[PDB]
Amino acid sequence: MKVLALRHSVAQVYADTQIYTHDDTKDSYENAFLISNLTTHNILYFNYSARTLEILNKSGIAAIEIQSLEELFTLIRCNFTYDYENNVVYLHDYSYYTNNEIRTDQHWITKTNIEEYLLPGWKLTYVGYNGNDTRGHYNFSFTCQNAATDDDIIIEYIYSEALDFQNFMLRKIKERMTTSLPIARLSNRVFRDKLFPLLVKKHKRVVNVGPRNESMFTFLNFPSIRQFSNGPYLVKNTIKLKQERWLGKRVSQFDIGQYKNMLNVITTIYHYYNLYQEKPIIYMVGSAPSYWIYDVRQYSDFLFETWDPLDTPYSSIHHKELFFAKDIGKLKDNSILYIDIRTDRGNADWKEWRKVVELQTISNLNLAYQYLATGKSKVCCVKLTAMDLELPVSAKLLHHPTTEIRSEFYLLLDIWDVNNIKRFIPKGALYSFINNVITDNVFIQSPFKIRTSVSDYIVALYALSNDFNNREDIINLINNQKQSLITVRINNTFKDEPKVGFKSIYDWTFLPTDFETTNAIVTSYDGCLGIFGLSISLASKPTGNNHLFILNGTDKYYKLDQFANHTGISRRSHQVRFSESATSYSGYIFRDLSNSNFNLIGTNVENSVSGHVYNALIYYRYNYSFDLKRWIYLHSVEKYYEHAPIELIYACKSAKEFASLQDDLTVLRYANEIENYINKVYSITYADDPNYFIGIKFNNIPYIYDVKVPHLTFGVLYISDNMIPDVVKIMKSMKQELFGMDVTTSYTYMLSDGVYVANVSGVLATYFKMYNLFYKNQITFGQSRMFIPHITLSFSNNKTVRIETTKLRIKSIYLRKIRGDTVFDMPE
Amino acid sequence: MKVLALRHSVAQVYADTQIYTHDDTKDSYENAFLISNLTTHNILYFNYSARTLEILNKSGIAAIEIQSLEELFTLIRCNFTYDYENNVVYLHDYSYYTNNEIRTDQHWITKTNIEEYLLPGWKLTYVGYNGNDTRGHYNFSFTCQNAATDDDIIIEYIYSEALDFQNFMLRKIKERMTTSLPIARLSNRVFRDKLFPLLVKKHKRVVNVGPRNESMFTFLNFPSIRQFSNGPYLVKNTIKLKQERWLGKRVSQFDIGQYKNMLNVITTIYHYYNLYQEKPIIYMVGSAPSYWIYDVRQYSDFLFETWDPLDTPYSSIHHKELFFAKDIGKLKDNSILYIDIRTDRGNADWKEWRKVVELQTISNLNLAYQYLATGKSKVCCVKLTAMDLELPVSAKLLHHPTTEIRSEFYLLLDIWDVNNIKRFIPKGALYSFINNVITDNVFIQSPFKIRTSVSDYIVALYALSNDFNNREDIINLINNQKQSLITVRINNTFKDEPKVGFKSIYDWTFLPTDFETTNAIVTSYDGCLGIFGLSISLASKPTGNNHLFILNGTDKYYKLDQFANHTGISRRSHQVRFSESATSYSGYIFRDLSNSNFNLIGTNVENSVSGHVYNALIYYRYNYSFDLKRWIYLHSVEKYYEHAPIELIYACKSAKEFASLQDDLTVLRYANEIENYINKVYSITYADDPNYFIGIKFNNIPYIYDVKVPHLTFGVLYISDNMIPDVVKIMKSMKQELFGMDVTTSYTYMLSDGVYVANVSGVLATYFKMYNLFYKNQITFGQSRMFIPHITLSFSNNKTVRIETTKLRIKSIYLRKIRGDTVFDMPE
Amino acid sequence: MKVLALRHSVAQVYADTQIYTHDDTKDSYENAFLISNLTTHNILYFNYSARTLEILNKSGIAAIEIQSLEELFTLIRCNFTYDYENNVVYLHDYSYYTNNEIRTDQHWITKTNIEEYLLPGWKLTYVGYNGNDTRGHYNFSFTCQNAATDDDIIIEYIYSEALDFQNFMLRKIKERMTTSLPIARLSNRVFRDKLFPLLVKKHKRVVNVGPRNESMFTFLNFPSIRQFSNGPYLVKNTIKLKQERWLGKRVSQFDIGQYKNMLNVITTIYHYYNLYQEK
Ligand SMILES: Nc1nc2c(ncn2[C@@H]2O[C@H](COP(=O)(O)O)[C@@H](O)[C@H]2O)c(=O)[nH]1
Ligand SMILES: Nc1nc2c(ncn2[C@@H]2O[C@H](COP(=O)(O)O)[C@@H](O)[C@H]2O)c(=O)[nH]1
Repeated sequence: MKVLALRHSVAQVYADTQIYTHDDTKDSYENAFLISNLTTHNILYFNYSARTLEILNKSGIAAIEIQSLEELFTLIRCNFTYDYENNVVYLHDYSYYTNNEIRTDQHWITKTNIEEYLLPGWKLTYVGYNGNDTRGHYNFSFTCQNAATDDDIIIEYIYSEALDFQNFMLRKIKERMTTSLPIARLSNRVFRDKLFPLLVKKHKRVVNVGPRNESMFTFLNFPSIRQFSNGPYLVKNTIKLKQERWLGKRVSQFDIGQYKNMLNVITTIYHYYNLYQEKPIIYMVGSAPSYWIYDVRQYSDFLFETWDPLDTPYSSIHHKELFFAKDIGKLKDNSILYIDIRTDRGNADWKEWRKVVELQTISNLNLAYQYLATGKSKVCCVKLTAMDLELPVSAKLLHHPTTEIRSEFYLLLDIWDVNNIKRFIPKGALYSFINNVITDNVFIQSPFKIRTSVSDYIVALYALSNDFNNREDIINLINNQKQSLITVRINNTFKDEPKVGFKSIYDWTFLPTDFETTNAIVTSYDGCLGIFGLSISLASKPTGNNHLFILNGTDKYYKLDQFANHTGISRRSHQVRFSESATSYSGYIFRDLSNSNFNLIGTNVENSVSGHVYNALIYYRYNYSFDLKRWIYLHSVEKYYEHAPIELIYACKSAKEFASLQDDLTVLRYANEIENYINKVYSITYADDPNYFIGIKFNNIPYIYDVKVPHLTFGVLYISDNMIPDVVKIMKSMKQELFGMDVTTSYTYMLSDGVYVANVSGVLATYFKMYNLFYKNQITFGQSRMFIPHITLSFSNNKTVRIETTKLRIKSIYLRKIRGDTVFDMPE
Repeated sequence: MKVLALRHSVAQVYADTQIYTHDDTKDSYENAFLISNLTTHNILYFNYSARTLEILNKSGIAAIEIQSLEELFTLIRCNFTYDYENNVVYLHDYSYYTNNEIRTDQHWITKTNIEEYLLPGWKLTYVGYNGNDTRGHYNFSFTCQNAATDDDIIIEYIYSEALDFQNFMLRKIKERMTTSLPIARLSNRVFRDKLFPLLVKKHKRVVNVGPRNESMFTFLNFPSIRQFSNGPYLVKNTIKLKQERWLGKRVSQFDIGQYKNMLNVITTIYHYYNLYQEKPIIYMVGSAPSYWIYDVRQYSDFLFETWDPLDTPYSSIHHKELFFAKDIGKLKDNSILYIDIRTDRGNADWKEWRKVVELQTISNLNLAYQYLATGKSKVCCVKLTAMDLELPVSAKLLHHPTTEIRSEFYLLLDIWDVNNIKRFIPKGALYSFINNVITDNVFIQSPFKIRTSVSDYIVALYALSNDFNNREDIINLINNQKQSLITVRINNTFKDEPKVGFKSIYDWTFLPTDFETTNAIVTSYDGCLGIFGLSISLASKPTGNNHLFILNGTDKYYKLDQFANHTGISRRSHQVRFSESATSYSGYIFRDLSNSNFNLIGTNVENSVSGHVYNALIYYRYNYSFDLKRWIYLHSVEKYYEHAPIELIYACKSAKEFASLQDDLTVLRYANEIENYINKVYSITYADDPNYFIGIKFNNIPYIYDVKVPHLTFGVLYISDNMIPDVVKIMKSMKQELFGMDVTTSYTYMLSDGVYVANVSGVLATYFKMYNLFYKNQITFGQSRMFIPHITLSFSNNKTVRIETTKLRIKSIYLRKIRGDTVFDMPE
Repeated sequence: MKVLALRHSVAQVYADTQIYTHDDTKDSYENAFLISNLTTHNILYFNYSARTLEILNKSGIAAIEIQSLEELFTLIRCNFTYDYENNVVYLHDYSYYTNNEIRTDQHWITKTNIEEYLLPGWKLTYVGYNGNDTRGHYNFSFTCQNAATDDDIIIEYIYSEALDFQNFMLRKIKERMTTSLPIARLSNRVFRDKLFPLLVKKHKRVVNVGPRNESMFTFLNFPSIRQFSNGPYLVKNTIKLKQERWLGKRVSQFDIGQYKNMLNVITTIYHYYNLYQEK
């Protein structure tokens, strides 16, 4: 939506493409509301106050100050993510292709030969995390940087099994200049970066579920988190594999040895974090060039100590040019040891040189056992060729990709992988692992058992919703659990399909109303950006991979008009009402017809009902950022605004009817889901065949009438005959809000056959309040019909006569017994 | 789109929902273009000239003057159709439901009992054609009236076989306040009203194909038109029907006798128009109340002469209260006779009263034959019960609906239906016609044989495209034919589906490129509104029942920038470029990558190619109002603007690539459809391995270089050695447009391996003209590659160096022989 | 699958359309197994023992004895349901249309004017439950009767809001001679008839869920069952309804007063059974 707030005396409207203008000083949050229901994508907000920007930025709507026009305004056009507490703009613009470069955020790729393999004239540069080395280009009122990088192209290529690179990047560079910017994907690395370091301090613990190599680096300075994912591959499960022979396969023009050397270490550490919430010393041998070190130090600071003949530019201590051979007792315990002692064949005979590779492998294991023989908290990660070896069963294999597959895989070990566990593995049982099994993830820790906990702050962002997880176990994990941040997918389709996918995998799909939480928000992506200190410039789409977010047990459940609020509620309706092929009164006509006020749709300008909810139900696909359920519970019990209980049912009933004609079975369910939850948090009682009624007499009715005493039957009630004395309290306590309300009549109509009446206006708000004061005093009041206030005139069938809006005022009020000869109260 | 032009000194921007503002005086044509590529639906145009409104209104964009704010501006919000030559606004607002009425445009329904059968409190009123009796409510700078009526509800109900009316209207009134305004359907009755009376005078003849009861009244003052439709039902085809017995069926609460009495006459007339191109006297008997007369006189003026005992309010001469019995020679020939001599049973015994009904029927036929025995040009339409009768084979039966089916059907006769043609029909062969066959259409004239004609101005608006018509015959009717106005459906879907429908019937679907017309427009609905004097406020949707319109042989083929012009061309692109999830340079990057200028996408701000067409190809679903084909043929031969031939191929080639990734096989076809039509109206030749070239030398190159003589190879050509003397004309005739063009260089790049070059800018427009000048002199010039102008510097591989934009100027120009030692021309 | 067991010395293979033959004495249940994995729909089983037929009939495979060829074999071609303990064949053949009749199992429709409203020449007759008045036509080694009736056409027409009957039946009679015999639907009324009376005497208390007017008559001699279904419409829920006026609507050429007079009583009873397990 991208609100751009411009200087009062310096501000221009030009022939732009998606620009509305807004300017007012009515009330701060009412202004932000009126903005947030505006249609277009780019809005100029000419005279402003900081609090109107606060509310929007809190609502996930990116709203920012603009002080100048030449570059501060033209470059903040493009889409972005805004941290509204440190005033940093994370742009997501792929217009940097124009000066003919790609850009990464990993230093190691710069030292490859890759620029030989890019298209002619292109380069890569500006290597910083989130583009934090971009900010040197711009000089604004705010800090700014373009976090768009092409990590996708390079990393997918490695996992792509394709060999021509120019063909590859030319394909993908054309995909972005064709298809939609995936913002929900780029804003997450921003979100993840600030999401954990505050969460860890606030709760003192955290568990994450399903981390992928999106987060290879997020957690390197967080030992005290415990991540769970797909389990590892074990030596225990090589016995499955069919035998196979050397397969010389090349899948990368440019050498990516530094990438696996980075991953195998990183895997080794998250393992060490899994066992001992700790963080180690990191010894190394055989790995000099190590341009992947500087990538690591941008996140967490580790002590790297290396033994290699060649240059290690990035380390604390490069101890020797000798490679660590048997001086092994000189190591500290709190450690990991990464062994990559190797060789390179020259032109020597492969059949005889193979003998050398076998002997190193025997040695490299002897180093591993002697390491793990003495001290506790020691983790190894050792180099192996594919030959017959005696390996521990419970150990974990790794084959992160490389330049080319030529018979080697790495093994990592723990202290208990030595304690009397050993198996013999044949040769071709390893090649069968090498050649077909690519390791996918450095996070090889055990799966998350789906059950509630009370010490755990559980995060689960894109791990659950998979079809293979028990639906009810995740539901109960969400309902019967405090302390979390869970994400699940919304049922964004019609005909209520419970499982939705890509023709590869299906995922479980939810509505908001699957969950009877106790104190929790259930909002969208943009809403939770606001909760955690962020705001985004692009709105969510009605279809696509939208996801419910669920915050349990948080400080912000009571702060309703701040976070996950009624912002954005009517944005799509206004499009339908005025523009997209309908009359402006379409919603004002339908809901009265569907609630049996179909004779009268004149007074549907004002005094209609079913405001917030009817929009929340039929356009949930757009505005599920508004947690409807949280809105209702906090008005059951006053913890601004107030509507009657009755109005919410009519909002539900009309959405059913609407979804019936449309045949949108998902709204139709969602309407059923709500209305019996409305009848849950509070009951509703109906004096269907009442005994008493509240009546209002007037001085003079400016119409023709044959009924001997015209009156307004203001409401009916069914009570016991000694709760009159506490009904009259309310007759008394609001006597002037009835004498003081603008009763007006302007016309006659036909309420029904043989019942010719007037219309009364301007009274309902008092009628809705009265309903609530009788309510909490446990007094029945009102019928299941819609109370349309009317003054009876005659039992005939006549013509609607219009007069000027003539004010009527109250003779008296009275509480009358139906078919009785006496009353007991009448204010005056 | 609804352009609203506001007063200069009286004009307000407020917190509205779909408002851009535009204001400029750069150009009249160029301003309307910039408007027409604006996104939103409602545009305020603050300072204006009449010609900018003319162009838009001519482009189908409704653009109107606004002089005041209170009601002239607030009520012109809603959608409408505008006749920009008489300044009449036809609104299409269904907000008249609020004062609780429906509205018709047929006087006869007001005299029914229907208001007993409407929902309680509702009425019907304001009965005028197109709402021409609405204009008394509004006092504006323009004439105005709300042509929205509820004829749908009433007429469908009659053809609906449902009996409860309150249930019916409540259903349909809720359909409109739910679903999209069918603006295209509503604007046609406006279109049809002014479409024919001018067309008839201009060509002196006209044939229409597939008229429905949308047009019961359009043609009543047009004898000289010859309509064709589904043939009639004949007595000849009762021999099929199984025997059946009396079926007492009631399908209308309210009496609709006046409706069939209206239809049977109207059928009788269009028949008489079919036989003789003249228009009759219209005698009647048995039909007094005849409140349907006033409906007829609002369109065409006929002489009605009636014989009935009861009151005929609306007629010329109600001759007698006796009903026309045997004084039959006293009738004029040029006539139709409508017989409805009948009775009404009281409480008499149905078994004996039936004998009376039989005798009238014998009499009513004797009247019919005695009528058609004497004079020529006489038609009848007679009342019959279902009994065994001796009927002419070739006669035509009618059972337009009624209140209730109780055994009667009407028969119409022509002069040749008496000349020795008679058959015996059994009783139940008529009930089987009555009870199951509802007549659908008063237009019972023979079908249109699908073949070309040269005297015929053929209209065909929504009759063709049906799956049962031979596709090629309608194609050839469109291609091999002048003098017409044909409509066909567009292939608005993807994966190139040739036939599309509603799961009831399928219809043939076209692209614009199915047709090699000679002088014809192929545009949208809104474009042809402009051509005929109309403009509409709502844009067409990318999917839905869009239809190509085809105007053959019209005066407006050469007037390109007026009608069916490049208006609206980039509206959807601007949405994609800036807002809907992409960088603004996305289109500027893709088309260079897809045309092998992928090394360089820096100079894609300006000097890119493929402007109009690439947008016409991938977003044809939005902007098929622009006839791409007409645009190209009129630039092949100059009959403002000019682009080279080369640019159009690259526009086509890139749309293919675009549609390949997307897998939109319809653009992919449409690209193939165009490019070989580009190679049709004009050839393109390529000096792929040339002999000569045009070279340009400069004073000094502000770069490093190792080539001994840096030069711009401005273009290459393959010619004979004695067409040098007419090549040199062109260099001489444009020597200063080369000396006078802003040659500039700003950087170096890699054109290819071992070719390090500079970039030249600002020259291409002269290069494109030069290609055109050589072209028509039949000289080869240019290669199939894209000519990216470059100055060679060195045969190495180096780094892009940026400098300030430094102007370079021309030493000389020269025409050089490739690997030769001499030249023969050099300007200076 | 329709196993037809033929006499040893009297048995013929002819040029038939879906016939395998099987004959062996290996082992009783191994033989039935080998049969039950045979492809075709009609199987001749030439020399047999009763226990091989028992197993199949217990397996849901209809397997029956055939003693003669002229009519006991040619008419047991068509599809059927077999009660293998009382040896009754419930045929499901709609070939009775050929002698130009429909057939019901409710006596009241015969006293209407409906034969004025059938297609010319047709009639209705043979009104018995499950066609239990059909068995007078056939003289077989087993009891037999054609339980195919056209209750669908008549009852749907009443619930159809359509008024022309000849048009109606001609439509539906053509649906059956077009589409597949719904056997899983016709065999249930057989199933329901014997399913409950034995359950009742075996289990002291029973309850049924979602009965429809398939079973208007199944339960009339079972008070001690407690059926549950969609709740009633109450006077309590008229307050919803919009006001409306007399609507004269005719949806049945022939008078069906006897049908509602039957239903209103029957409703009244199952109610009385619901309150007081009584009759
Ligand atoms: N009673 C009530 N009315 C509201 C509330 N919010 C908006 N409205 C009404 O709904 C209108 C919405 O205007 P719109 O967004 O359709 O232009 C407001 O102008 C106001 O009349 C609310 O919270 N409570
Ligand atoms: N050569 C040429 N360029 C055009 C033509 N029409 C528009 N353009 C270019 O395309 C641009 C379109 O701007 P946009 O509508 O994308 O903001 C114009 O500003 C102009 O540079 C045309 O007819 N010929």
